Amino acid sequence: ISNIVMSSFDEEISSFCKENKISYSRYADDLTFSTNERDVLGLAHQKVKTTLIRFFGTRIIINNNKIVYSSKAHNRHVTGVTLTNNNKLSLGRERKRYITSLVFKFKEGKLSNVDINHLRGLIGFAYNIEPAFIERLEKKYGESTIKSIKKYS
DNA sequence: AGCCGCGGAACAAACTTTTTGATCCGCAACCTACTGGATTGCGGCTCAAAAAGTTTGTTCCGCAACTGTAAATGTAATC
Repeated sequence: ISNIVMSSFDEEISSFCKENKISYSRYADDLTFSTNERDVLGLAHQKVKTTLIRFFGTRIIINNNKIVYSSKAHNRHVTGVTLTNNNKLSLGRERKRYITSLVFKFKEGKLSNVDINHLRGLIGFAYNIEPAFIERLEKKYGESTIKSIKKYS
């Protein structure tokens, strides 16, 4: 129902974004606008504000507190996924090192069974965002290391 | 989505602390010796009167967490 209530808004905003070389996406309420041209996002913000108050009405409004700008100069994220300056999709250095530290500690056998499920979930999740990271772990630590958590007993 | 008591506020009559515009009264001046008229004039001191400065009793304004039959759910992450 949350999707059906916002269907014409999405179509019109996509049509507007197509003409200005702007990419559109939306997860429930996480509307992210991205572009390659410089100083065009103001027009996109004005358009989304004026179309959110015309079809769907004055019912919902733009949170004028969390409107955030970003570029390659600073950190850029789209729903948990970190976009690198080299045009790559990764989790982020902190998580990237946390997972590898945990999988390394697995080999030394100094980890309790509580966090074994933590590593199971984290390795399983590092297949839906970055399909590569586990391959890099295999390249560094080995297949024998990875194929012990995914089928842990 | 509704609106509890609490405490500032926006107003508005009363007190209350000075700004102003005369009036006065020593008080040295004349004038000549000295109360010189039958005089003025001049600067501190005081007077309510009233345009300014608080002080205090009343009236609305706003806002929070959750509501009456009602989910413990192996791991990670999204709105």
